[PDB]
Amino acid sequence: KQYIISEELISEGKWVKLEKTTYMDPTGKTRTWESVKRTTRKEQTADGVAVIPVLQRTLHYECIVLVKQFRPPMGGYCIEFPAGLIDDGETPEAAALRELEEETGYKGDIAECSPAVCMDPGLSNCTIHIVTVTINGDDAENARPKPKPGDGEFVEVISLPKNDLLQRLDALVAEEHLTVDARVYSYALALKHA
Amino acid sequence: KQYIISEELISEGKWVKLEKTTYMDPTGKTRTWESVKRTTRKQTADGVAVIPVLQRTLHYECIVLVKQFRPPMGGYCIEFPAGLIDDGETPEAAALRELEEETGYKGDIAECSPAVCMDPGLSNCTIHIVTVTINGDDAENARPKPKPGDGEFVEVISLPKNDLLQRLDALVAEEHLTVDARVYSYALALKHAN
Ligand SMILES: Cn1cc(C(N)=O)c([C@@H]2CCCNC2)n1
Ligand SMILES: [Cl-]
Ligand SMILES: [Mg+2]
Ligand SMILES: [Mg+2]
Ligand SMILES: [Mg+2]
Ligand SMILES: [Mg+2]
Repeated sequence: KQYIISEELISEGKWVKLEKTTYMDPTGKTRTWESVKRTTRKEQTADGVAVIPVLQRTLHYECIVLVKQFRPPMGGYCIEFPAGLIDDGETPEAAALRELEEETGYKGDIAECSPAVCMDPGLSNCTIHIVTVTINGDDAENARPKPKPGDGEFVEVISLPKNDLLQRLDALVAEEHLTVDARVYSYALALKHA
Repeated sequence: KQYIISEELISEGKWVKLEKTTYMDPTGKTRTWESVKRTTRKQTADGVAVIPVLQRTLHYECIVLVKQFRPPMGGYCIEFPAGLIDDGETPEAAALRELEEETGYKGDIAECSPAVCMDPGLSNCTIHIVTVTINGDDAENARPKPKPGDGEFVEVISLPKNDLLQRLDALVAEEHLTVDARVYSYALALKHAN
C-alpha cells in the first residue's frame, strides 16, 4: 500500500545527510518524513556489520566479546558489539572478521550472517548485517589478542560470560558513566528470558 | 580521556538535526564527527521499545511485533512496539501506552532497562527496553483494540518465542521486509542461549 514518492536533500555532510521524504499513506494521502542517511553506501547490502563474537575456550564458560569506545554523538563511552562499515567490494563476512580483528585482536570463524537489519528505521535508512562469529580461544593466534586500531580508533575490549551477561552489563553501568548498546542489551535480555 | 569540546549546528529540521561535533581524542588531538540528534528530548531517553511476551495457556508463548512502512527505509519493517516518551511520562507508562496504541494489548511491566543507545556512531538516540507480559487469557485482551495516532498504520504480527529467528527469516525471505536490529538480536540470543 505505502511507497516513496520523492526524496529531497535538505543538508549533505561528508558522512551523513538529512532528506525530506514524501510518501503515500494507506488512506491515499501524501505525507512527509525527515530522514537520515549515510553518504557512504554504494553497492553494499548494508551500511555496516556488527559482530556477535562468541569466545570459546576449553573449561571456560563461553564469553561475548564487546568493545568500549568514546562515541562523539553520545558524548561519552558506549559498550557495543564490535562493528564497522563495510568497505566497497567487501562482503559482510569479510567486514565482520576484519573489524573483529582490528577492534579486539581476535581471529574469528564465521558462524552465521543475518540479512540486512535496520538500525533505527524511524530515523534513518541505516542497516547492518549481524554476523555471529566463534573465536577459538585455545588457538595460539588468539592467545595474545592485540587490537589493531586505525587512525582515530581507540578501543577497549570487554569479554563477559554469556551465562551472566545482563547482570554483568548492569554491574558495569552501575560502576561508571557509560551506555550499553540496545542490540547488546536485547541480546542479553533474550539470554535471560531463555 | 575523551570528551566533547563543542558542537556546530549544521542543519535543524522540525524532528531531526545534523551537528558537527569537535572532540578530544585520547592522544590529545582534536577531531571532528558528524552526528545526528532528535529535537524532541526533554527525559530519561528518547523512546521506549516494548518486548511484549504474549502468554496464553495451552499455546506457545509469542512475542508481539509490529509491521509498519518506514519512510527512511522506503519499505516495511518488523519491530518491537515502540514510540517516543511524552514529556511527563515515565518509561514504564510510555511502554504500556505504546503497546496498547500499537497492538491493543494491555500489559504488565516485567522489567525496564536503563537508557541504551540506538546507533552511537551516528546519533545520540536512546531508548528504554521494557519487557512486558500480556495475559492473553484475560477478557481485556480477548479482542485487542489497536488505537493509532494520526498517520500511524500498524499491523500486528505475533510470533512464537521458541522459533522466533526461523520465523523472522521466513518473513524476510517471503515478503521483502526488514527486521529491526534489536528484534533480530533478541531472536539470535534466544537460539544461542545455553
Ligand atoms: C559520522 N561519521 C562517520 C565517519 C567515518 N567516515 O568514519 C566520520 C568522520 C571520518 C573522518 C574523521 N572524523 C570522523 N563521521
Ligand atoms: Cl518474560
Ligand atoms: Mg567500529
Ligand atoms: Mg573499526
Ligand atoms: Mg511506533
Ligand atoms: Mg505509538
